[PDB]
Amino acid sequence: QLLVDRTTNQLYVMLPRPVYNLTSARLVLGNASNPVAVSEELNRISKGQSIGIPGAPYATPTGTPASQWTLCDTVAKPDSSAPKVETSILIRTLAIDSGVGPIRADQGMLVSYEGANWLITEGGRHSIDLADRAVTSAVGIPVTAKPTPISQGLFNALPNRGPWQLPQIPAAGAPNSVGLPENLVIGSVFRTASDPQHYVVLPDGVARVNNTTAAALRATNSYGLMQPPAVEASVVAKIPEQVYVSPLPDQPLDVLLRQDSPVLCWSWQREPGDQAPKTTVIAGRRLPLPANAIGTGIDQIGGDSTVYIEGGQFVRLQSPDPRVGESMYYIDPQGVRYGIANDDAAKNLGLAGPVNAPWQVVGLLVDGPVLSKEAALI
Repeated sequence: QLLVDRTTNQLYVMLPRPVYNLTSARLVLGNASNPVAVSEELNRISKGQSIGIPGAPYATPTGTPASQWTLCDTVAKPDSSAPKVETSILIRTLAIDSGVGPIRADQGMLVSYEGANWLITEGGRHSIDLADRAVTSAVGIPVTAKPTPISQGLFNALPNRGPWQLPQIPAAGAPNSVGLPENLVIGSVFRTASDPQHYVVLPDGVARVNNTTAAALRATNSYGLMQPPAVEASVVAKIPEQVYVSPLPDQPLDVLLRQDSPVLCWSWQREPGDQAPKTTVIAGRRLPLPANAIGTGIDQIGGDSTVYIEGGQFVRLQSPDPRVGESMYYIDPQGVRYGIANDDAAKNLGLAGPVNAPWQVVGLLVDGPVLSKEAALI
């Protein structure tokens, strides 16, 4: 039995005692108890000690589940001695437009993390050794390029999709044993007669190669071979086929500049059915949001993150590590993570149907206490 005080707004739970919060009183009774409007009936009677969790939220008001979970990285000015980064965690439906849209397939950005340069592309990130000057010239990074800083939260979210390093050619500099003209050396490139194709020379044949990789292969070695020589369409068939596993892209990459693109976001959207959440990479002038919501940034007490959440959430997280299972977490409207020990206890708060949220974004939220029946008595 729960009694709401008329003027103090204090809650008393009766079992065989006052309670800090409505969550604490609903957890202990084993049911989502609506409190009676009793004030002289408890103030004139016996009192006790304050039970319940203090760190827990007052109530658990879930709203419509959030469509997108997004990490946003904002760099006010790249041209600085040491630039500052502001992290925004948007747990709401995103607003896309001409100013802030998702990055194109042939588009990327340069970022510096822990004294290393990374190249944030469409689906992830790649380790670029900016000293590999010929490679950066083939990809499209200008000589006047400079990387900017990037958040740890955003860096972990962006999948590492391998470095942009040409694979070493084991018999480099050796003469062509395949029978191709003596000008062609092993570690060289050949062109052929709509769109022409480039081939790289290897010890046991030749392999096809995109323009970015052909450019970089010639610029890193050359071997005195000015311009790629032409080969017929037939002479290449007698020579065997090999596969160069070059990570470089086909079209040269347009490098976004932070002075034009001050916000870099990564976004996760749970999809229906057996689909895999759609992860998009977004860049722009501002945060991907409507103007009306620009003022509601909840600065996190215990974190360098500004939370733009809309209503409470009930979520389930599945980690790929087997030693880590799957966990339910309640997120209040302030954007604070509160773990839930079990299904029975989730039913005592009126929380049903936890939706899937990412570990990438939910891990960055401040972790408050756990909503267990056992943890109330303290």
